[PDB]
Amino acid sequence: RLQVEGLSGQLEKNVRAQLSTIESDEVTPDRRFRARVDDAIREGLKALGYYQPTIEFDLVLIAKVTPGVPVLIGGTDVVLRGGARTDKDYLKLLDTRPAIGTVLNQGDYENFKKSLTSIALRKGYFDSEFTKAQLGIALGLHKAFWDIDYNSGERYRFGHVTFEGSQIRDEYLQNLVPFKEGDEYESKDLAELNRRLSATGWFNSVVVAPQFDKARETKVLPLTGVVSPRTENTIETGVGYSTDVGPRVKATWKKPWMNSYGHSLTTSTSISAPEQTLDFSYKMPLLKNPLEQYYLVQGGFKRTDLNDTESDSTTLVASRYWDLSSGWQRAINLRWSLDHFTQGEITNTTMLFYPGVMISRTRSRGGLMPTWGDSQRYSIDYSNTAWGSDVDFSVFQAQNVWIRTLYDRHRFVTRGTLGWIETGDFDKVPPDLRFFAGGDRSIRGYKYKSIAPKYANGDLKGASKLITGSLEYQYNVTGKWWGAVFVDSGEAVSDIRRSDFKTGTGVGVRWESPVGPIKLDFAVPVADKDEHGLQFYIGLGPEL
Ligand SMILES: CCCCCCCCCCCCCC(=O)OC[C@H](COP(=O)([O-])OCC[N+](C)(C)C)OC(=O)CCCCCCCCCCCCC
Ligand SMILES: CCCCCCCCCCCCCC(=O)OC[C@H](COP(=O)([O-])OCC[N+](C)(C)C)OC(=O)CCCCCCCCCCCCC
Ligand SMILES: [Cl-]
Ligand SMILES: [Cl-]
Ligand SMILES: [Cl-]
Repeated sequence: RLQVEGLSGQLEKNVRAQLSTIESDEVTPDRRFRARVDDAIREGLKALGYYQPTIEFDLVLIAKVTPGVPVLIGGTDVVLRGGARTDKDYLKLLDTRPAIGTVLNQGDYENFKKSLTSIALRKGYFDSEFTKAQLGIALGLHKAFWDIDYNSGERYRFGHVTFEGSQIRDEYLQNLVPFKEGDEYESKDLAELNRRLSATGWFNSVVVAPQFDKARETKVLPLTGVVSPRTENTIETGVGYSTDVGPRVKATWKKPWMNSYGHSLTTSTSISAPEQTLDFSYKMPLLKNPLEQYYLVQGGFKRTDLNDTESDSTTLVASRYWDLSSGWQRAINLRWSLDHFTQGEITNTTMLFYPGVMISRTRSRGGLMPTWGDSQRYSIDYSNTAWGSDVDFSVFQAQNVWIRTLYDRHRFVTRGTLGWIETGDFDKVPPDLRFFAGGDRSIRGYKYKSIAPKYANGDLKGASKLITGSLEYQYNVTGKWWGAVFVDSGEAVSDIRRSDFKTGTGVGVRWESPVGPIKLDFAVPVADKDEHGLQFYIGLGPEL
């Protein structure tokens, strides 16, 4: 074992980090090893300014180190040529230089050099060169002097972008170029072009390559965006199980490009004992803004046989979307639907036609089980008999998911859902538009959609208002395995002045499996004389 002495602050920290690279307690020499320790100490001290120390050993081994005289900064001379002499980023860097008199750190010199080189790369100074770069160390004066003469040249500007291998018409790609021809080069614009192209889903691969062979004389940099068409068909499946609903299967078939206009088609189905759906979604990007703006035409079929609800539904939807890179989506919707249903003893055929608006956003960082993220969705729908709809109503909805991680190991998932349907003919409203609570992602511990007001005969009727929330805490026990504890609470009522909150609580497991996060929850109803017994759930739940 070895020990130091004679170092006060950071000096005793850097030396300790330098010594913990060679093995201490070991069968080793006593005049060849203490020569290895000596070289290390002097190197850690040299980096912090002390060039002329003194070290000496006794016996466990101890080493009396003395810092000695430090070399100070005598001059940080730097001259800049080209656009750098007047460039704000280069000017800003010149202040980072260490003041005269301060103790020398060799890291500051080489890092200043890295920064000169880094800014040139970022801002397109592709003719940048050091004409001089030297650090003079004068031990006689105990002074160090920079001497850098750096010539950046002039900024390169963007040329034309030529695309290769695209199955999509070129005009769509040109309208995704975030810069104008002639704009001053900026590295993040290339990154943004790559991002935008990839985000369309049109391509298997995207590589934007600058053509330096040409831009040497003109200082105008043409780009070549070579792409490969996306796989024409993709099929994802998914399976889940819950004690109340039973097994559940989802499958989606994506055709991320249907033609050279960049249209895409998604066919989806969700199958369980009580509910079955089949949906189609056809997307048509607008030429002016192919990524941010598009039309959606959706058509769907649904069948429900659940509790006191029997229903079959058909719907068509036309939507106009405005998406932002910030994550916000904004849409105007126009929905038509036909619903044949029986709720309790009430049977009806209802045709609806109504517009609506939707605002949403989803953010995520950390992968499939994100460490941080959130999702928000707010919508308003308005049906009116004046334009052919069978029922007058207004539906307001809001939902939130918030995910945050503390100290790498403590993950908090918070959810909240609000729903309000205002109408004077509730009996004609299809069950799908009414509110029921209970079940996973509603109130765990209660049966799927079992919570709602009832007809006089005891049959479920559905609610005109919905309020639910959940607090969940997860702890990363080991590796990819987490323990979870949660409480869910909410109500589905038709008179908000008359509360009837139901609360469920439970514990669970989470596993970051190769195919994504797998959850397992056990849950019971809390303080309910009418409801007892454990519900459990297993699946690939998304959280957000
Ligand atoms: C709820 C959904 C409602 C359906 C909405 C559909 C709306 C469709 C309107 C637009 C049609 C496409 C316009 C178009 O561009 O047409 C031509 C296009 C080919 O053009 P191209 O220049 O690539 O030539 C080929 C490439 N080459 C020249 C290099 C060889 O052909 C195609 O897109 C043919 C494929 C289009 C099929 C769409 C199927 C929709 C129905 C799904 C089922 C829903 C049931 C409820
Ligand atoms: C590659 C795509 C894979 C899709 C998924 C594969 C099939 C998964 C079946 C899972 C069934 C287990 C759950 C179950 O028990 O569910 C029962 C359900 C209806 O049973 P039920 O009416 O006798 O009584 C229903 C009412 N009660 C039970 C209260 C009396 O079963 C059904 O709906 C069966 C629906 C079968 C659909 C056949 C495939 C069409 C896919 C087209 C679109 C694909 C786009 C990607
Ligand atoms: Cl268009
Ligand atoms: Cl809608
Ligand atoms: Cl009814």
